[PDB]
Amino acid sequence: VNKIAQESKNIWKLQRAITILDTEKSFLKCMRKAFRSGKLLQVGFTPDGKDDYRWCFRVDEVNWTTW
Amino acid sequence: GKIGVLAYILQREIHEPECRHLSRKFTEWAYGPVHSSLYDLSCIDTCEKNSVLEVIAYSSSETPNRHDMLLVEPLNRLLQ
Amino acid sequence: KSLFVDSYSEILFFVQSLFMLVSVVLYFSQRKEYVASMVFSLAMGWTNMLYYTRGFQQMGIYAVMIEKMILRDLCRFMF
Amino acid sequence: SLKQFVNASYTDSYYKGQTALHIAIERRNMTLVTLLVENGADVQAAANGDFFKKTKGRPGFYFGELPLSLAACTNQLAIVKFLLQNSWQPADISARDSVGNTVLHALVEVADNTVDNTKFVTSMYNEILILGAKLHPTLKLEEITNRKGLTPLALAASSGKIGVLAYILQREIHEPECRHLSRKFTEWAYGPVHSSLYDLSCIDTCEKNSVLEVIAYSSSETPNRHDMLLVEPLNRLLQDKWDRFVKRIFYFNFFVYCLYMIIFTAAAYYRPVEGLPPYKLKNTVGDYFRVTGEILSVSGGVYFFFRGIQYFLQRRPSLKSLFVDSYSEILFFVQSLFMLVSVVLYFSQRKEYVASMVFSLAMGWTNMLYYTRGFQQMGIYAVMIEKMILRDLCRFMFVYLVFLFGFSTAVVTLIEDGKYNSLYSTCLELFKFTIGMGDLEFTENYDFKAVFIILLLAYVILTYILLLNMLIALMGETVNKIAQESKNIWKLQRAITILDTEKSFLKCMRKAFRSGKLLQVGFTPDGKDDYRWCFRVDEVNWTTW
Amino acid sequence: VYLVFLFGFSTAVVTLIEDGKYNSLYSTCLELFKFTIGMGDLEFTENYDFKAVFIILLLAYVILTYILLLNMLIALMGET
Ligand SMILES: CCCCCCCCCCCCC(=O)O[C@@H](COC(=O)CCC)COP(=O)(O)O[C@H]1[C@H](O)[C@@H](O)[C@@H](O)[C@@H](O)[C@@H]1O
Ligand SMILES: CCCCCCCCCCCCC(=O)O[C@@H](COC(=O)CCC)COP(=O)(O)O[C@H]1[C@H](O)[C@@H](O)[C@@H](O)[C@@H](O)[C@@H]1O
Ligand SMILES: CCCCCCCCCCCCCCCC(=O)O[C@H](COC(=O)CCCCCC)COP(=O)(O)OCCN
Ligand SMILES: CCCCCCCCCCCCCCCC(=O)O[C@H](COC(=O)CCCCCC)COP(=O)(O)OCCN
Repeated sequence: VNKIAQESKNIWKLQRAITILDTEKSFLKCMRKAFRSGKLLQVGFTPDGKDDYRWCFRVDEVNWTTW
Repeated sequence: GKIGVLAYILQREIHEPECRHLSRKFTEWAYGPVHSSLYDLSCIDTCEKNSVLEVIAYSSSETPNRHDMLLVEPLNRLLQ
Repeated sequence: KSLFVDSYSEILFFVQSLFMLVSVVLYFSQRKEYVASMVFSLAMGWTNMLYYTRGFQQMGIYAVMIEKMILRDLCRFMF
Repeated sequence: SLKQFVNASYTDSYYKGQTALHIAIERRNMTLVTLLVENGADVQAAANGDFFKKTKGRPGFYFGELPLSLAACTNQLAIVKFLLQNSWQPADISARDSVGNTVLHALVEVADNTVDNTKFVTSMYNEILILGAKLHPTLKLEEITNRKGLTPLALAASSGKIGVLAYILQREIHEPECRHLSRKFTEWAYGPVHSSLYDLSCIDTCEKNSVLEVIAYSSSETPNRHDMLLVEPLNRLLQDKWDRFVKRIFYFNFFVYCLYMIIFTAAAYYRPVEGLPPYKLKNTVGDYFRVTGEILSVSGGVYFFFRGIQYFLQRRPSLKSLFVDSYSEILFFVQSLFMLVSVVLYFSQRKEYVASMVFSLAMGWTNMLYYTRGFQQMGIYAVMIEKMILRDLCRFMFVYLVFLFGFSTAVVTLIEDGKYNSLYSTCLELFKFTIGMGDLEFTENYDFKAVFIILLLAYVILTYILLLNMLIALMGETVNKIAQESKNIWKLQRAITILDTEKSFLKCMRKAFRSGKLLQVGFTPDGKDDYRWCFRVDEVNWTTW
Repeated sequence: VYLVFLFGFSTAVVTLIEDGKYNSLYSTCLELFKFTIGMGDLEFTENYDFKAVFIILLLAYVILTYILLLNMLIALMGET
């Protein structure tokens, strides 16, 4: 028990991930709302003149260095 | 199970003209200490065949770092 | 090989169902031995409740620790 | 005209009030700030849109809504100085935002107890205090309260900003015309010895938000509530209060409760066995003692009942904090409830009062462990017992009770037309395995003996061999990780007892106010002399002669 | 701590017991002590009413001393 703390947490998170994937793969209702994170414009300038929307996921961060 | 390369790719940010589009992590806004990042999520959440989440989760148990790979930032936050 | 060293929960739920179906077959075969099958399913049915300790972090990690104790320490001890 | 142009600001409800000065400061552009101030920018424009509020469920950044507070909270000292002491439009250092937070309240709010953040927040706090002294010597910034009535110190204590609190309480400013801003002073120093003095204003006592009351009666969601009492003056001060005043009263309370529990035990032990209560009082010595004991027991029950209600009404826990914290109040209250229900059943002519009474009696004795606080080693031990119950016993009991019930149902299903043949009897019979009394052949009223023995061996291997030994292992892991946490929790418990005894005090005594009123500097900004009720701490240092 | 718990539950049990063989602090104290050494009877008497109350008390004692306190003692010795 002293040596499997982090290993146990990681295995639990993998078990929960498997549960999440199985739930979304079953879904029993043809629901599209399972597709999360929203479709945002990243650069708007690909190599050509087109704009790129890429379904990004937002993560807010705080840092008190590198102003 | 190449966790180093996976960690590199998923949060790749390329700061130069005509190579920004190769990034997978972007900064949308930053006010003061606060700043909001955007992770690409193409071929992570869903794709044709080999989603990163499906490939990790359904790995064959001989993969070296299969338990550790979900700690790579966007994947853990996305699963939560 | 991944069928046994991995996915214990799938095996356990499947084996519970196998005990149930063998119980049904014995029941309509006019054998009292269906009871022997049924109770095994019943016992397994309750221990499989631990599958749902995932979804709660503390109990989930606790259940993983139980699994690892079984597979390592209890096995060596029992030999 | 230019004043309307330069002071143009957003009107939408999200970025409301933001103007070019806010953007100039946010961008760390000194030139733009200077230019905007030159042209009549309003240095008091309040940015009060939803983006500039706490708003835990949305992104944002609270900084106190003012340009001075923005400059301070972004670690830009030069802009802070410029805004405070420019020629065209100096900023109002005492200004308050819509919440009532001044610049110092804002600096406390942006604290988050990381090392770099704590460093810059305390540095900016000190610089702002120095500047306020130089610009407004008669102004006492730290006494300004926000709309909740909290000063920056009380806000730091209630919010769990341990870094800022630790800075404030032992703040020492070595320069002329800013000495009075100190809260730690060095009185005399002979050799390596020197005797420092801590302020104790608004720590030991004040109108509303004493630091000790704020920390001790915190709402259990505060991040560092166990840790904040380790800040130097507070730990020494609580030890002083204990030793001088509270130890004797607490021992007296423990003695009285012990007498009450002895009397209750004696009265309950000699209860009469005739049917149909209440019982006629016999004209003999023993029965007079018995009924006196009954009255005293019920009196104590009513006592604890009303003290529990008083606790609830005074604190008003929000129905989740009511249960996850203050276990001792709940336990003593439940004891009193069992006593009162026993009284009702006694005078309702029901024998069930015995069932109530014994429960109270049992709880009463376990509640004696409440008094293990006030003794160091037993207090730590009781805290560890609490944490073992709350973590490891609870998780084990969930898993164990699932296994017990599952195998009990399997076994009782296999059994047919026997003595046991009931869920209760088989549950108890499998429970006996846990206490090392399992029969393993307790019945034969089945068919398929091999199934019965396989079930029992599986149950024993899963619960007795695996789960109990695993519980011992997990408790061993836990006790290794809660040493310091146990010390801090016990210190908080004793602090709670100290504050409760001082608030009760039963004699209108003023000696509870410790530390003595010393002339600290004798030179405030004006010619008056400052007496501060300081607390003396002697220290010895063999460096820095 | 153990002796506080032992005496408290002993007095509760002997109060609940009425006109029996045990019906005394000494006998009931010893009979609850037998739980500590793995010999607790757990139905050692019936000379009461409210068997639910009796068994609730004994299970509370068993949980608090046998399952909690002794195992906690082993953990503490490991720490020491
Ligand atoms: C008659 C009565 C018989 C009952 C006997 C059994 C009692 C316990 C029953 C508890 C039921 C819990 C459960 O359902 O199984 C537990 C483990 O149970 C055992 O250890 C049985 C040992 C034999 C976890 O199962 P899981 O599939 O999640 O395993 C993880 C994978 O997910 C993941 O991908 C990784 O590969 C990881 O390495 C895997 O571990
Ligand atoms: C039939 C028989 C039933 C008897 C059941 C009960 C047995 C225990 C008997 C032991 C008596 C000890 C006691 O009287 O209570 C103990 C807690 O016992 C339990 O945990 C019972 C769990 C359920 C201390 O309670 P305390 O008020 O100090 O709580 C702390 C706060 O004060 C502090 O501010 C902090 O917020 C901290 O987080 C809190 O923990
Ligand atoms: C870790 C602690 C474990 C506790 C184990 C139980 C012992 C604690 C009992 C203390 C409670 C009060 C004892 C009162 C003594 C008493 O008055 O009981 C006397 C017996 O005297 C003695 O054996 C002295 C016992 C010596 C005490 C050694 C610590 C006779 O009552 P009997 O029912 O036995 O005789 C009835 C015959 N018809
Ligand atoms: C740590 C877990 C250990 C488990 C210990 C065993 C108790 C678990 C029992 C749960 C199963 C459900 C019991 C159903 C109650 C019931 O209906 O049975 C009642 C008895 O009720 C009770 O004593 C309540 C017990 C108090 C509940 C304390 C948790 C009377 O049936 P008898 O066989 O005794 O009498 C028949 C004589 N002709």
